[PDB]
Amino acid sequence: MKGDKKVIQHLNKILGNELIAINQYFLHSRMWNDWGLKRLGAHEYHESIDEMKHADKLIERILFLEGLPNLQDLGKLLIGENTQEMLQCDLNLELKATKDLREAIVHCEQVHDYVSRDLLKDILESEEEHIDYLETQLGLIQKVGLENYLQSHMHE
Amino acid sequence: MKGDKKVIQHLNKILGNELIAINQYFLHSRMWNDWGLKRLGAHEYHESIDEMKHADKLIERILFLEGLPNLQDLGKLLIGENTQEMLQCDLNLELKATKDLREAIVHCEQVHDYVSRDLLKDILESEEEHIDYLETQLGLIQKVGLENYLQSHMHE
Amino acid sequence: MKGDKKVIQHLNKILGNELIAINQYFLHSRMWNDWGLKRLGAHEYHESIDEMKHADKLIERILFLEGLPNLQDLGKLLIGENTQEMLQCDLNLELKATKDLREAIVHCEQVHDYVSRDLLKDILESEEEHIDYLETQLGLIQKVGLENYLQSHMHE
Amino acid sequence: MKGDKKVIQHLNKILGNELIAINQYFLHSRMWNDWGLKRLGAHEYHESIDEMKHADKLIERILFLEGLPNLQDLGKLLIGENTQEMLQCDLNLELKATKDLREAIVHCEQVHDYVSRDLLKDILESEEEHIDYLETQLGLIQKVGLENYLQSHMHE
Amino acid sequence: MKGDKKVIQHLNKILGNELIAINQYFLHSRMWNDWGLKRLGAHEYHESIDEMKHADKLIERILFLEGLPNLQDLGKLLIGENTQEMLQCDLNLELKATKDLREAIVHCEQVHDYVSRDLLKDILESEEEHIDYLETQLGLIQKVGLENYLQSHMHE
Amino acid sequence: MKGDKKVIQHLNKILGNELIAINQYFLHSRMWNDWGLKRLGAHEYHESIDEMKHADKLIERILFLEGLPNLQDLGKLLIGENTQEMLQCDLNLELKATKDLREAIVHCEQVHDYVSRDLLKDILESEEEHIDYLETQLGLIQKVGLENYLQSHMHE
Amino acid sequence: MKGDKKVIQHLNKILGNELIAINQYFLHSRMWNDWGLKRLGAHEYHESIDEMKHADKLIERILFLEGLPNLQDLGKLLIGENTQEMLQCDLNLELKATKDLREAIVHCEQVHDYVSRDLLKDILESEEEHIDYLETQLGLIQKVGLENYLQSHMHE
Ligand code: HEM
Ligand code: HEM
Ligand code: HEM
Ligand code: HEM
Ligand SMILES: O=C1NC(=O)c2c(NCc3cc(Br)ccc3O)cccc21
Ligand SMILES: O=C1NC(=O)c2c(NCc3cc(Br)ccc3O)cccc21
Ligand SMILES: O=C1NC(=O)c2c(NCc3cc(Br)ccc3O)cccc21
Ligand SMILES: O=C1NC(=O)c2c(NCc3cc(Br)ccc3O)cccc21
Ligand SMILES: O=C1NC(=O)c2c(NCc3cc(Br)ccc3O)cccc21
Ligand SMILES: O=C1NC(=O)c2c(NCc3cc(Br)ccc3O)cccc21
Ligand SMILES: [K+]
Ligand SMILES: [K+]
Ligand code: NA
Ligand code: NA
Ligand code: NA
Ligand code: NA
Ligand code: NA
Ligand code: NA
Ligand code: NA
Ligand code: NA
Ligand code: NA
Ligand code: NA
Ligand code: NA
Ligand code: NA
Ligand code: NA
Repeated sequence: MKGDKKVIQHLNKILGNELIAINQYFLHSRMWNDWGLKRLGAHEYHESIDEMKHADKLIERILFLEGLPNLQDLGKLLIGENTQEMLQCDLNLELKATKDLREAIVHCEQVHDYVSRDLLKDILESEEEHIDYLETQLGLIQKVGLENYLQSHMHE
Repeated sequence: MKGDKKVIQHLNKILGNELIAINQYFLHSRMWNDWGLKRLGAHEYHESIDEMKHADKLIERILFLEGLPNLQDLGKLLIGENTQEMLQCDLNLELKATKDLREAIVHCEQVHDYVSRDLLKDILESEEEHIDYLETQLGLIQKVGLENYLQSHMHE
Repeated sequence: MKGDKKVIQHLNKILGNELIAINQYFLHSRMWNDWGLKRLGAHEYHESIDEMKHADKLIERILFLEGLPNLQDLGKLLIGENTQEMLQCDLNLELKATKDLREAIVHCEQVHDYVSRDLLKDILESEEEHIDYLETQLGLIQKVGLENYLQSHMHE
Repeated sequence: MKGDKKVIQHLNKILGNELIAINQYFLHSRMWNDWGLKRLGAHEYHESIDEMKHADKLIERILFLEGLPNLQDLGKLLIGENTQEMLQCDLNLELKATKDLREAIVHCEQVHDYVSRDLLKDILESEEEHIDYLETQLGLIQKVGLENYLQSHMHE
Repeated sequence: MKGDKKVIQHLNKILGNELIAINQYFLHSRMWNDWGLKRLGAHEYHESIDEMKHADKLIERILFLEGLPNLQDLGKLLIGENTQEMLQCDLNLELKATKDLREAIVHCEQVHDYVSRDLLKDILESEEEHIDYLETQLGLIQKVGLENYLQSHMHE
Repeated sequence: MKGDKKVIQHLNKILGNELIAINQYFLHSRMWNDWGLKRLGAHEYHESIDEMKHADKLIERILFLEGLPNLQDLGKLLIGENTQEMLQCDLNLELKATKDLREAIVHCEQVHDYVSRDLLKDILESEEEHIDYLETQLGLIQKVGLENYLQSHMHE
Repeated sequence: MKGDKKVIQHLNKILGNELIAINQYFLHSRMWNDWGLKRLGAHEYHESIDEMKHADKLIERILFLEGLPNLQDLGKLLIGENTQEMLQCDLNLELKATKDLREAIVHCEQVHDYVSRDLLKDILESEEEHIDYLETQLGLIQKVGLENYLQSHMHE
């Protein structure tokens, strides 16, 4: 079904954000596991898988609309070097991702692509859940202290 | 069955205290959950449900006694700004509530409304259990430190 | 995640309506049980629980958006004196609720808070189901007669 | 297998009656459900489904006999404005349907299409059962009164 | 609950499209079965049932909104004479249906009938899934050839 | 445990090939699914997952050796426009990957990193299985013809 | 089957290292249990058993190759005096073990004793896993602090 060219461009932009997030979260997961923070490692692994599932749905939608999914142009990964910075890097990425999701939804609404809008709304709900998790973890570091926060994430 | 007018007034006063407690405990529960202190959030949620069940019984008793349950007047919620204050706000409310329960029981006894006394005694037992929990949490903060206390309430 | 101030005010307004409905439906439920109309009491009890669940979701969203949920202000309960009036009181409350939900959704759309819109739309779907239930009960009273209508709601 | 041209015309007339009945019974079902007469709504839904099954068999037989099943020409639906009228509308349709079935069977017998006759006989047995149901309900309205009759069909 | 007059007109227009699709798909299903292409026949039967379920939901919504569901006016069925035409006839009908769904959603949004919009959006998702299936079948006829494509749809 | 710098560079080169293959095979999978060739889509999906698992093991090994896994550089994806070209693009990538695996094993052996050698040997075994699959599919297309080959990959 | 003399000497050197590790890890295990650090005690017990299993396989190989397994000569145990030192003592022993394994594999390869090489490679993989565990524990001490680290290893 021929889709709106600019909708397809938005979908490819959201896809690109998901492709960044997949790799950033996967690497953060394996860094945390390497450091013995296996509860963080496991949670971040599931965050990466969730992004993989969003990217799948976006690829499938682009193809149905007769566009070409762009899996080639990988943007900048935000890789932290300590737990607090890794969480902040994930949060910064998610905040960019939700800004792009909102702009894409606006355009879907204007050209009446209501199914594309609904997919993007579902993705946006998942990313706002991720923002909640991230903001909460950063708050917990402040409340319980870094050493306790890390201690509580050693064991899965 | 026509009940004593002042018994009904006493029951409506206890119900008013329970209505405050429901909302105060529910809000504290959701604040703790938002902050990631999910063991506190869950325990406080169960406190709120317990007050809901007490309010239900009071409403049912008032109607059997041919009175009008007062769900319209809501007194002042005591909302803390951090974990220590929230626990103290709950404890301050509970101590007011047990004072009012004791005065209500005195009056039921004097007009021979022994069934209402028995209900109020059961509610009082629950409120004293809640006081014990609250006093114990405040003591633990002193014994293990606030940071450890909070750490121990992150995970259910 | 910092939300739009006016979204939060709308969410608190909706929460305010839900808090009225919780108490109004709970009281109506217990009145109907006291009168031996236990099928009405059970159904109205589940309406009250449904509003509690909506209130929970709203409180949770407000906190995520870094607002203060308002559980302190309780508006006017509409309590009937007989079954027909109680049903009409519930219907009047629900018509106000859905008007306010629609205005809140307009605003969420304008500021691109698509997740708050989606929550409010789900609540609106539940309230329209409640409106259908209430309109249908008032119509059944006309079709079968008040005495038959009440008879059919004696046993659960 | 080439069928008799007039048999196929008869089968298409029967099919035409079933297509009216499907829609008429389906709309009546959903009207009764909307009014809270769920027992009537459920029963009328099952009547609609049964006519769908008859239409299916007629379509299949016509195609086997190398005719064109007419799903395009929808005759007049008889929709009532209250329960008694809806039942009477269904009954009037059924009495027309059984008259056309009998005429179709006469012709099948004359041209030795005994398999088409057997199918129409089975459909006719179903339609006479539906007539029994409808006549019985109209008789019950008189025997128990309309208010009781409707009361007995509120709940499934 | 009194609905917007033009919403109701749009819902009846969507319903009319569904009623065409029910009959068109059912007839195509039974033609394919008659030809021994039972896998196509079974799939097309399920498409017809899906349209039956959408029609049901639209009828229910129109009645709740105090409108009259139009099951009397049946538009033009697009019936093909071979597999390739039957699939293209279904796709042509689906593309008109989605145009009409988009225009209905625009109006629902303008008058704040967000629950009707949500219903139409769900139906639109189902119709886009049907378009995907249909476009894919026409593409497979090209990629595997017509004889293979038909061969692969003989047996369930 | 600090690893040999050139081993880590080889591991990152292998990881780079796996990252290309993940995306290429995932896109090919979803292209085949969009075209209705779901058996090809499923098989190619499982090849993508396999490469994901290889990439995971490489990331973990590089971190253990105190290197930085390179998930930022993505080389050129080879995306075909039809089934034969897609298979040949996968085969070309695999043949580059196995060449690079062999050079890396030579260097692991020279510096006595026998565990890295063993991991790369296991990956090489998987890639030679993939080469077998691809070469075999290309041979089958020649033996049974493209139309039959695609027909046999329509259904899982 | 008569083995290479120097291969057997290498196997006996590896066995010598395993015999040290068995005793060193078993004593550290029982020290940690005595101190109430039972999670460390259990984990170190399992490391000791793993070394027992490697020693068994080496003894079995030496005897097959017609050599005499040396269980008489026990080298210097590295026993720590606190948790940090004990983990470091284990790590120091493991790093010497892996050096000796690599040198043994070199010789096995040169004289074509590929089965002995394979056994030593499997042991080497286990010892590198043990090095990963130890380095990770020493890193956790730095990140969570010694008091938290020990706290986390009190209970199993
Ligand atoms: C650094 C790149 C990637 C890594 C390291 C990676 C890793 C993984 C792993 C380890 C799994 C679990 C497999 C299993 O054990 O069953 C997985 C699953 C999956 N991946 Fe990836 N992946 C990557 C990229 C992608 C991309 C780019 C996509 C889509 C475009 C994707 C889509 C999926 C899907 C759909 C699943 C299945 C999840 C489920 O339902 O359980 N992945 N990935
Ligand atoms: C007059 C005030 C209230 C009364 C009398 C009341 C009563 C009840 C009762 C009897 C229950 C079921 C307990 C059980 O299953 O044993 C319940 C459940 C619940 N209440 Fe309330 N309640 C009130 C107010 C509230 C408020 C203001 C909230 C705010 C969120 C709330 C949230 C809940 C929730 C989330 C449940 C669980 C429902 C479920 O998932 O089953 N309640 N309430
Ligand atoms: C107003 C038009 C129609 C409506 C609203 C309607 C509605 C329905 C519904 C809701 C179902 C059950 C779906 C489920 O399983 O949940 C159904 C089943 C069915 N319909 Fe229809 N339908 C319509 C027209 C037709 C027509 C015209 C035919 C044949 C030409 C037909 C044949 C069938 C059959 C064979 C079944 C399955 C019966 C069984 O359970 O064995 N329907 N219909
Ligand atoms: C201080 C010296 C040692 C101690 C305290 C020790 C202790 C133990 C214990 C407690 C068990 C498990 C007993 C059970 O509950 O079944 C065990 C198992 C075993 N030990 Fe030792 N051991 C020592 C030395 C050795 C040596 C020198 C060897 C071989 C060279 C060895 C080989 C084994 C084997 C093969 C097992 C079987 C465990 C399994 O796979 O289930 N041990 N040892
Ligand atoms: O919280 C409240 N509890 C109440 O009973 C109530 C109200 N009662 C209405 C009423 C009902 C009867 Br039957 C007889 C007299 C009468 O005034 C009105 C507003 C708020 C409340
Ligand atoms: O219903 C109510 N919801 C509320 O948030 C609330 C109150 N807030 C206390 C508070 C908490 C924080 Br943290 C930051 C500021 C602040 O004022 C007080 C009374 C009643 C209510
Ligand atoms: O209700 C209807 N039943 C029908 O068969 C039908 C139509 N048939 C199309 C057709 C198919 C073939 Br193969 C050969 C001739 C032919 O006309 C067209 C419109 C409406 C209907
Ligand atoms: O397709 C049709 N949908 C309909 O509602 C309908 C008809 N309705 C009769 C009716 C019922 C009521 Br209650 C109120 C007004 C009213 O006119 C009659 C013929 C055909 C149709
Ligand atoms: O693909 C990537 N793999 C990575 O490790 C990585 C990054 N690492 C940050 C980093 C840099 C240095 Br210098 C030392 C330690 C360190 O953690 C940053 C961007 C992209 C990537
Ligand atoms: O650790 C030890 N391993 C051993 O095999 C061993 C000993 N074996 C004596 C022996 C047995 C045979 Br059969 C053939 C030759 C031979 O000298 C004696 C003392 C200590 C050890
Ligand atoms: K601690
Ligand atoms: K009666
Ligand atoms: Na939070
Ligand atoms: Na956590
Ligand atoms: Na506790
Ligand atoms: Na009573
Ligand atoms: Na109704
Ligand atoms: Na009822
Ligand atoms: Na009946
Ligand atoms: Na045939
Ligand atoms: Na397609
Ligand atoms: Na198929
Ligand atoms: Na195959
Ligand atoms: Na490590
Ligand atoms: Na540990």
